[PDB]
Amino acid sequence: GETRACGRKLISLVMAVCGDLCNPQEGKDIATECCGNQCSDDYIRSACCP
Repeated sequence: GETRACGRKLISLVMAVCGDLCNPQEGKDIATECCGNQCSDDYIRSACCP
């Protein structure tokens, strides 16, 4: 079935918070804590516009 979704989940959940407005620049790290541990709107800022 579906595979893992974390780095994608970081840009996925923000795609609804940023709406392709900010930028998921280098998402191979911030998603290291949101894959299933720490997350938050503030964390999104550094994932969409750090």
